[PDB]
Amino acid sequence: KTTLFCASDAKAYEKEVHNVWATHACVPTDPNPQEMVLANVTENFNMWKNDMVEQMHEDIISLWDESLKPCVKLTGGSAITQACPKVSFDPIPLHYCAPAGFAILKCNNKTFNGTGPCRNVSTVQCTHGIKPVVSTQLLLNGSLAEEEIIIRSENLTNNAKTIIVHLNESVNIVCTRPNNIRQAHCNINESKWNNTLQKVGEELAKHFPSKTIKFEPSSGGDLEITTHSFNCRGEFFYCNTSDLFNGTYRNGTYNHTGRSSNGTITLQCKIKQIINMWQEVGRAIYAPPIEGEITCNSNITGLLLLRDDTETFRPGGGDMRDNWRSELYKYKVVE
Ligand SMILES: CNCc1ccc2c(c1)N(C(=O)OCCC(F)(F)F)[C@H](CNC(=N)N)[C@H]2NC(=O)C(=O)Nc1ccc(Cl)c(F)c1
Ligand SMILES: *[C@@H]1O[C@H](CO)[C@@H](O)[C@H](O)[C@H]1NC(C)=O
Ligand SMILES: *[C@@H]1O[C@H](CO)[C@@H](O)[C@H](O)[C@H]1NC(C)=O
Ligand SMILES: *[C@@H]1O[C@H](CO)[C@@H](O)[C@H](O)[C@H]1NC(C)=O
Ligand SMILES: *[C@@H]1O[C@H](CO)[C@@H](O)[C@H](O)[C@H]1NC(C)=O
Ligand SMILES: *[C@@H]1O[C@H](CO)[C@@H](O)[C@H](O)[C@H]1NC(C)=O
Ligand SMILES: *[C@@H]1O[C@H](CO)[C@@H](O)[C@H](O)[C@H]1NC(C)=O
Repeated sequence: KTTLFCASDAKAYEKEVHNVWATHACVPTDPNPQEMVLANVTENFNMWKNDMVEQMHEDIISLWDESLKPCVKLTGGSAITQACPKVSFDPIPLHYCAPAGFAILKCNNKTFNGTGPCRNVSTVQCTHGIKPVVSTQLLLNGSLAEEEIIIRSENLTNNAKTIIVHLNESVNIVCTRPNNIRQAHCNINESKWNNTLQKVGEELAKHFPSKTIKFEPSSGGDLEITTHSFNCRGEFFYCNTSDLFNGTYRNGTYNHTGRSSNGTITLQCKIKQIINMWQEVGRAIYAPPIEGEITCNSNITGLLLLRDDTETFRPGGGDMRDNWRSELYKYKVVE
């Protein structure tokens, strides 16, 4: 309804680029913030149409211009060339704050699906701290749902609408290029992955009850969405998830069809230099990988899925606003 401002712990001394950008762009966070509670109020919310998501999207686009300059950017006819130094890159949390005369309502119902009426409501200055993590397929380093796994969708009956699975328990994923030098891999403990898809399958069955629930790899598209793609320490990782989204939830029980060894699923990754951009329709070209070990230890906190008797779910992504939705779903700007 209005233009929000960002607050952060950034550090004028960190040369990490999120810190630099936030020192320029954000104000410091208020050390004790005021919440109010209002359980009588009940208001309505719609995570799929939230101006906060657009404002954040704009900020993160700007932060990626400042911070991860491509050596070459092609959009339309034009190629744009500029210096592309290697940088220190580690996302920091950002708070979105309502300006004077404006407030942010937070939905306190622990099981709110992002849509409709919410009974217990609060007013706040600012959202919680949201790390702006760019990825497809898996949502990384988010905040977990406090009670059950939540299924969010603009319209579950419309198979073209992205599904966000909000996990109540995180799944560790460790991705590393060790010190071919594009080659990398991710490890996930099969026990957890196995549990969580059983539990996701149970919820998905609640919404599609007759059907058997299967998980299968991404059918097609650009490599950024057919693999789990993300940025680790500046480098763009593309990680095959054929062994991850590979399973059947038949009859109260999940079977994992993907292959594992020593109870560990291992994803083969490549570090790439030609990137299909998430900011606009275009290509960006970056320099070859920095040397040594590149490792990111992350928590999977959510999934992005697309639906195709049987209902069958494949990993999705591509529109980074959904990532911001998955964190901003409980907030609305008012007055
Ligand atoms: C929701 N499913 C549909 C879908 C599928 C795929 C994509 C979209 C949408 N896009 C979209 O919505 O753009 C927003 C609006 C705009 F600008 F495009 F208008 C993208 C269009 N960009 C393009 N074709 N070059 C495309 N996504 C990526 O390329 C993408 O994520 N790359 C990527 C790079 C680096 C990392 Cl680390 C990463 F994690 C990811
Ligand atoms: C979310 O809950 C609302 C009711 O509050 C319901 O109308 C809608 O179908 C639900 N959506 C999903 C994806 O569960
Ligand atoms: C998480 O949610 C699932 C399904 O919604 C449920 O089975 C489980 O008990 C919940 N709590 C956890 C895993 O702590
Ligand atoms: C969402 O699903 C379908 C789209 O195929 C259509 O009925 C309408 O857009 C929505 N329906 C419901 C029940 O919300
Ligand atoms: C992932 O690996 C499988 C087999 O290892 C392969 O068939 C599939 O095409 C790969 N997917 C991508 C997007 O590279
Ligand atoms: C599941 O994994 C096995 C081996 O890891 C592979 O042969 C199979 O194609 C995968 N399933 C799908 C649907 O791709
Ligand atoms: C997730 O957070 C951890 C701890 O801050 C960090 O080491 C890791 O690299 C993050 N992952 C991504 C993809 O940003």
